[PDB]
Amino acid sequence: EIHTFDDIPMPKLADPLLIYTPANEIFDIASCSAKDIGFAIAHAQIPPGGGPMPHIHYFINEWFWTPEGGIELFHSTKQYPNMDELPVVGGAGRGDLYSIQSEPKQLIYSPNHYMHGFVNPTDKTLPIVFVWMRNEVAPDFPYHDGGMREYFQAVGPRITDLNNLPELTNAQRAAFASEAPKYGINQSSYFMEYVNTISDKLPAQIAKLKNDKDLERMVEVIEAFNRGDKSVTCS
Amino acid sequence: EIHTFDDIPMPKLADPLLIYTPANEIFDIASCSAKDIGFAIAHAQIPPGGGPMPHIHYFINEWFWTPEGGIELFHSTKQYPNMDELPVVGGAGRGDLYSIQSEPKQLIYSPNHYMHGFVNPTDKTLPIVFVWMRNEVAPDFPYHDGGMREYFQAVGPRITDLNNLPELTNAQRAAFASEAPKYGINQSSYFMEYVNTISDKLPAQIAKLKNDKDLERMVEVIEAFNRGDKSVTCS
Ligand SMILES: [Cl-]
Ligand SMILES: [Cl-]
Ligand SMILES: [Cu+2]
Ligand SMILES: [Cu+2]
Ligand SMILES: [Cu+2]
Ligand SMILES: [Cu+2]
Repeated sequence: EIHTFDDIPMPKLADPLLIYTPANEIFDIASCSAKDIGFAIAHAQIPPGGGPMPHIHYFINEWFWTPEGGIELFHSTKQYPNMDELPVVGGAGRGDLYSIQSEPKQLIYSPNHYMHGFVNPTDKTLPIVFVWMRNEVAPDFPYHDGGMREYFQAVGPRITDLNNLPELTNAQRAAFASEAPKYGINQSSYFMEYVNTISDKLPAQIAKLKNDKDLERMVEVIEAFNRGDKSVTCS
Repeated sequence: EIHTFDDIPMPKLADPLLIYTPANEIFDIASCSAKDIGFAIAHAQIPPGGGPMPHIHYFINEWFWTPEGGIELFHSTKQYPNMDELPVVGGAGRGDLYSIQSEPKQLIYSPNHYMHGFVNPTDKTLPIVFVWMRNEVAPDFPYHDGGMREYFQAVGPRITDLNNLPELTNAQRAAFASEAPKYGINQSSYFMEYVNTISDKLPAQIAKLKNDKDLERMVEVIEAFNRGDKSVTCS
């Protein structure tokens, strides 16, 4: 059974940060913080075939929200609490992944240390929204968001015109993987690097992952920011 | 149980055709024909992470020979006899793949219509040898080999210096997928395009695939060519 969510609004910044990530994702991204919480959020468009290779977070917890479904996510049952141990053939070993064919407005919650990724397997561009919440061990980044917006900003070209995207380069793709550990991500550079099997039978243990409480709080922050409330910041 | 083979020699051409394929493979490639048979052969080096996305052949039967193992192959049980039907989410449906952790000198045989691919999942460059034999429905290509050398030559940059490789480009990667049908290949442009599941339990039906008779014949052709025999041609 799926977990759903009705609305995750976007912080409306004066000059929107639009980034074409080296995973082939069109991001409208921002960071927000409040006294109690810090996070990055992106409303994204995923072209056919787009999406990041399997990766693991150490500084954030992630939410995926798929307003139109279509997106296929991949998720482990196994957790990788040690950033020093890559799940690779020569070391800690590659992991098993389970796929999720997302449904309209499905909300998927993925705590730090789980391996995940996703792809647009369809022939049309699909929307997706991410929230990356700063966890309790994350270092303080300039935007106090746990590091994710700084990551994308550092590795992906900035977009001017959505109808004339930057050409992603080899260096950008390599940097997307190699710069990732400084932002608390172990990011694979090809699909099967960290991967042993992909299975379509979803374990209940993954399906049940949920953190609505933190998400509703961050929505409050976003909506307050959009109302002009000065006790929160988004930029 | 694995099928092994001791030696697949390379046709020694005056000026070797070295191609850096857009799948990140370093090819030393040639075509050979004789009265009875026609084929392309490549001795290749696969950098970490290199290898083609899942694809299906219509003009050739393929052999993979892994002198040092390490290479991980992916192979279906299902066959796709209709080139007009792509195994995609909007159409004929994505297929199940089974992985093979190759062993030194293992020989894997893959008849037309099967879906396959492979990757170097290790942190070192690994050798691999391919033979693509012209089947009975293949159109006549300029080298009478069933189309594969013409394909790689058309879509991949030619190498000058193995220590200073060409930079693969976006257009080359796109062309590797989009030009493929003219060479009798349905080639996916990302790993999960044609793929539903990847499983590590190999069905006996795939393991048993074998065509040593045709391979030994093509080795004869190669060895004759290298002895200067004029009744066969390699170039
Ligand atoms: Cl492994
Ligand atoms: Cl499907
Ligand atoms: Cu629920
Ligand atoms: Cu993530
Ligand atoms: Cu055998
Ligand atoms: Cu092939």
